[PDB]
Amino acid sequence: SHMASRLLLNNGAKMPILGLGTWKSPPGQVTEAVKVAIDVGYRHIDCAHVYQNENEVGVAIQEKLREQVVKREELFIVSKLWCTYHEKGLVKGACQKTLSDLKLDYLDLYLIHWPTGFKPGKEFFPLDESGNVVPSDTNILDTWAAMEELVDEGLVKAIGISNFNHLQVEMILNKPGLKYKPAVNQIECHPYLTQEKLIQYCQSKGIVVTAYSPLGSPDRPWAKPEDPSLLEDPRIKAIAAKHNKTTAQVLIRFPMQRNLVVIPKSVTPERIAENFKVFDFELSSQDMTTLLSYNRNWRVCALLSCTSHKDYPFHEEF
Ligand SMILES: NC(=O)c1ccc[n+]([C@@H]2O[C@H](COP(=O)([O-])OP(=O)(O)OC[C@H]3O[C@@H](n4cnc5c(N)ncnc54)[C@H](OP(=O)(O)O)[C@@H]3O)[C@@H](O)[C@H]2O)c1
Ligand SMILES: CC1=C(CC(=O)O)c2cc(F)ccc2/C1=C\c1ccc(S(C)(=O)=O)cc1
Repeated sequence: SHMASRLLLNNGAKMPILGLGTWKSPPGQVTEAVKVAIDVGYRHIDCAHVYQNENEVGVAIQEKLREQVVKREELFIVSKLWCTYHEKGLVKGACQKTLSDLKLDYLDLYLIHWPTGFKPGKEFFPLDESGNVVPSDTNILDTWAAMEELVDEGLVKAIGISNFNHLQVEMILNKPGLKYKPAVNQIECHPYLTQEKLIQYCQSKGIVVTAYSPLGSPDRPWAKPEDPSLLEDPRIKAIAAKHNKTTAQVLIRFPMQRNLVVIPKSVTPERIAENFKVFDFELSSQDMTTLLSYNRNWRVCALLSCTSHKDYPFHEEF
């Protein structure tokens, strides 16, 4: 299908372009899900402390390492620094908790999960007496410096960002004394949110983009009937049919052909395997342009609770 399995990051390491997502994967199902994924070829798992299932993901990884199904060097494990840990003095510990839960001695990639810092505490979303998120007075540049320290301590091989708009990416690239550039910006991306501007900006700077919610996150907690549905879009099912593939496989192959990394989530063994079988076919330039034409700037993850946060990323056009 003219498609290599990994691409090169600006830290000199290779990253598998297909990973398994784990947001919403129940703790009692995600261990099996990750084991099946590794068994059927996945080498990249996308994690986060905020998903509350890193321990169980770690059990799967550790078992597959112990069983010698895979070597640590062959895995690319990603996690993310949650918003309540943006303070310089909290970053190492947040990373170490993730490392401990995942049962790893390093991460291949650690991302700032959102540009928005929240007040530290037990609550992932600390709210005031009226429901707004309570910000922390941290800024993305000092948070970035804390991330750079993790590289210099051997805890992570690469650092990156997630849900940064192009001006926020630019702020980091123009940071005084910048030591390591972001390797990756992980953003939402699918035919209803195509992200041409932000993707072009990032790629022009050598920053690799990871596409999240590539299937439209049909299991998002806040879904409503009136929402558009990628998996049920007859226009996309048509393209799938033409290629004798599933709609999901087309949705996964789509970002791959844009030089994106993509991380579909499933806890269903049959879908986990199906979703990986996307290196055997090619979307035409016409297919690609047609899928792109479905853009409607529609967001699964809009972080509506934080629209007043100074660093809220989605006021800007891109
Ligand atoms: N950085 C961020 O802020 C951020 C935000 C969102 C997501 N992410 C990452 O990206 C990952 C993927 O995004 P997502 O979880 O939002 O949604 P997604 O991968 O677009 O969709 C997941 C849903 O699609 C279903 N599905 C998977 N394969 C299917 C198939 N072949 N046919 C039909 N349905 C299928 C899954 O069902 P089953 O599981 O029941 O099979 C699940 O309900 C997340 O898990 C997370 O790792 C990151
Ligand atoms: C976009 C989004 C995601 C995906 C991601 O960040 O990976 C997520 C993952 C989680 F585990 C938990 C929450 C969220 C969330 C938004 C969100 C914001 C606020 C609230 S509230 C204020 O009602 O407590 C609930 C959800």
